[PDB]
Formats: sequence, structure tokens, C-alpha cells
Amino acid sequence: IPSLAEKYKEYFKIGAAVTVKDLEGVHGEILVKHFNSLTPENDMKFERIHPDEHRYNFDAVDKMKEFAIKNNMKMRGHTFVWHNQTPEWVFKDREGNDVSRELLIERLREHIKTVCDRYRDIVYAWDVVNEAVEDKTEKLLRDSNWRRIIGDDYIKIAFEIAKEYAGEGKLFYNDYNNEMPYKLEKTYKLLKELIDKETPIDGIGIQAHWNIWDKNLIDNLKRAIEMYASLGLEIQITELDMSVFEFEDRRTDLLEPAEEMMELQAKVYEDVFKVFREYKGVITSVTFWGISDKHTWKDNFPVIGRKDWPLLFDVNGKPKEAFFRIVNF
Repeated sequence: IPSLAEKYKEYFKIGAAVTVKDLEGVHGEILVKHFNSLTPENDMKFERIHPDEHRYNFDAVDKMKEFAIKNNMKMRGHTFVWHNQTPEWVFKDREGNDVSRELLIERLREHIKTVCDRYRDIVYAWDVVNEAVEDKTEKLLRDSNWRRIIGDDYIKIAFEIAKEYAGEGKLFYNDYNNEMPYKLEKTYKLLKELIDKETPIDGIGIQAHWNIWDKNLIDNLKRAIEMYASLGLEIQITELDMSVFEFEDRRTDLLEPAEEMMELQAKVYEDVFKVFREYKGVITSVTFWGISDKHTWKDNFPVIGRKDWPLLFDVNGKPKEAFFRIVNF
């Protein structure tokens, strides 16, 4: 039972996404021992931390910050600008009309300044913009309220605002599947354009919502690291997990992993963490999207109500085989 974060202290931070209840019981003990970074899974989404025009909700995030300071951890900020996570008041003036460009920018500035002021002492990295890149088609960017109202500059402006208030925290673009052929080159092009216009972006977040069946994962991972690194960016793995299901595999029948799933999972985790260690000079943080299989978003996404087993600790809070293979170095 080595401490994962301790074993990786000369490589990068080891993080986990958390809710307030993850700070209690067995999960809290695992956090204390194995992790030196926390990401609020939901409680820093715009609609959670800032649900009304005149009301913020800091309660959950304050408890995670208190926890992090007591237990020698730092936090990742998640997230400022993320499709479908901004409450509707932000975009509307009293008549229900779209706000002006100038006003939307100012509301974003006030949001980011408020959140950064409160937490910049504990946050070392911010997911400033999340999943702006278009996923379904060949286009670069998604349609959104921000883009409709501000225009394409909303990304750069969000980074410029976060730059004013984040102190020493680093600023990230965060996305899923940004290692895959259909998305990597587009995303590289976007980031190159932002960087050339002097957007203060420090790195890219590779969400790494992966699965044990993906043949091209290792080669995709290396190529993405190479492309993003070549722009001068730092790389953080931000929401790593390892589904036993291909994404289009919506079967609901499994009551436990089928034979070979757990060993395959351990083998893949071993391989990705060897790549992480291999490109350690540019990867600065590795965060899992959960602590143990008892509590994972993969049980309800993409399929409501079916069990998955994607993390390093099993349903009993105990370390699975994957854990032992990634501390084996």
C-alpha cells in the first residue's frame, strides 16, 4: 500500500474528482493517503456556484478547500465556460432578450473575479473553457450563447479575464476525445490560432474518458501529447477513467466485469501511466474522475442505471489490480 501521490511526487500531481460526501468515510481516507489534488466534480460549474444573478453558492467548494489545506492538497478549478452549464439569467436582459456583447463579457468578468478571489489560494489550474471544440461535424467550434453574443473572441476573452484574477494558477483548455484523429488536428489548429493572438493559455486538459477496448489509444495519446507539447503548452490529464464498455456499447446486463475485463483494464492503465511517466517533463497533473468504483459517473452515462468499474479502487474501497501495476516502477 504505497501512497499513489507519494510514488508519483517527482512525476506529477495525482488528483481525483470529488463531491462533499467523498470527503467522508472510506473515500476521505483514500483521498488523505493517495491523492494530492482535488477537482470539484460539479460544485464549481457555473450553474452550481452561481445559480442566480445575485447569489453564489460557495458551501461545497469551501469544504473541499478546507479539506485540501488540512490534508496538503491543491485544487483544480472546474469550469468557467462550458456548454449547457451556464444558467439562463446570464444571457438575458430584463425583456428576455440576449444581453449585449459588452454586458456578457462583464458578467463573465465578475463571475471569474468572484470565484478566483475566493479560491486562487488553493487552485493551481483552471479549466477556463471546456469543450468549445465542435464534436459532431468538421467545424471548429460549437454554436453557443457565448459565441452568438460575443463572437469567436469569447474563448480568448475568457482566458484574458482568468489571467487577471487567477494569481499563479495556470489556465487550461479542457476537452474529451482530443487525442482522436477527428478532433486532435482541429484542436491543435484552434490552440495555435489562440496562442498566436497572444491568448494567455498555459495548457490543454486531456479529459481521458477512455475504455479498455480502444486499439489506437496509446498511439493516439502519444501523438496528442506531441502536438500539444509542440505549441509550448503544459498537459494535464483531467478526468481519467477506464470503462469496461466501448462508448457505443450500451449493454445493461453485466452484474460484474466479465472475465478478463479487470486484467485488461489493469494492462491498459499500466500502459497509459507508462506513457504519462514517459512524457513527464510536460505532464504536470493526472486526475481521475472519481475515487472508487462505488461512486462513478459511468454508472449513469452514457446509460442510466447500469454499473461500470472504471477506477483504481473497487466497490469496497480496496485497490484493484490496476493500482498495483501503476505503482510498479
